[PDB]
Amino acid sequence: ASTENILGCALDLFVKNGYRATTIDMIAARAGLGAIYFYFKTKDAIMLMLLEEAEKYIVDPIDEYMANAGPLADAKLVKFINMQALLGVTKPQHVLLLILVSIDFSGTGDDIEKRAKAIYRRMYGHVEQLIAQGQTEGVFRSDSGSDELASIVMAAHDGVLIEWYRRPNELTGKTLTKALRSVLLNGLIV
Amino acid sequence: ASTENILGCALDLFVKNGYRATTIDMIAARAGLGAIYFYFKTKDAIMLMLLEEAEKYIVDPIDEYMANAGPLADAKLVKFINMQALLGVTKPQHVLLLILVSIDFSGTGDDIEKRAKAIYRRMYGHVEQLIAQGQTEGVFRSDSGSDELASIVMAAHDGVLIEWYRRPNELTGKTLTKALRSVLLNGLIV
Repeated sequence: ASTENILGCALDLFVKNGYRATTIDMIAARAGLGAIYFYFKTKDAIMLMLLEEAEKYIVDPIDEYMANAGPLADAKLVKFINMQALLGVTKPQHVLLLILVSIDFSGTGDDIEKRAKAIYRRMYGHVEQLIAQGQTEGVFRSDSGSDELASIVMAAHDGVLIEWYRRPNELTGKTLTKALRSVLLNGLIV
Repeated sequence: ASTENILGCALDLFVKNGYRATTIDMIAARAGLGAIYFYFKTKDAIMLMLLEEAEKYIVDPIDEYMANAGPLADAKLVKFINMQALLGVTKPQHVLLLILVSIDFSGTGDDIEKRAKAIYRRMYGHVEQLIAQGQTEGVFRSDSGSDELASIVMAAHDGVLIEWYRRPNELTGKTLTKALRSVLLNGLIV
């Protein structure tokens, strides 16, 4: 709990300030603690640990929940969309780390970025598989590759979350979910 | 040109390192220059100036190009999508600033973030208007608000760009454009 307390405060600070601006001193004060160094040697160690939490909450569960959704790929896609929305409400900080730590701009450095890139690819792979299945079933269109279509699904998902970070006083994590689902399934055209 | 040289190098560095890790010393060395301080008093000043460039390249042109696209809203949406793809190929760094400087995680601070948030909203507004027009025309669906649908279009766009930053050796700025257009217009379902 002293450990959870550290991780959660770090996570809040990274999200509000960025990784570079956040310091162990700041995390320690917020967490209510020298103490911090005995749990984690460095700030580094703290982000890496946060990435593992993210993988556990966001990514580890996907294979089973997808397998068990159905009967066809459309129901599975809806399930993925609904699970992501739920994570966006309840664990948005973890989601944001996966989306942004996995690019240079975040300022974490290559070791941390590489771990996030890997976790992202694991998630994406499940989406690409789902799309491919639907194409086999005749549920989803086949005029584009499952790889490209999956990227679109992940891109929309990433953007929606970032948009909450952009305008929290005007929307919630769920505000955009129906529109997201509607567009991904049937598009804008009547 | 000495000014362009500074801005372009700063922009490259911010994108690769993040804003906080980048220093005027680093920008000055890359740019081939005390000199820097006479053009720009601070790093700050440099990002703000980059935000103005971004508004000029990305946002200022939208109203006219949209007005002149047609005849109906579908053609206009395609035009917006194609223009954004083009910016993603040619001025990706500027696009990335608008998407990410407009949230806390980027680490720029409130003044800079607020300017980016404003520029973003201006772009979004044009998209919301386009969607609303299409709804009036009977081209686009009306079971969701034009505000929510517009957010989905912007979200997909933001994510696609970030995905290039994520995996540049596996895709280009254009790789995802057909799939993006296809999904936004007609969705995944056959």
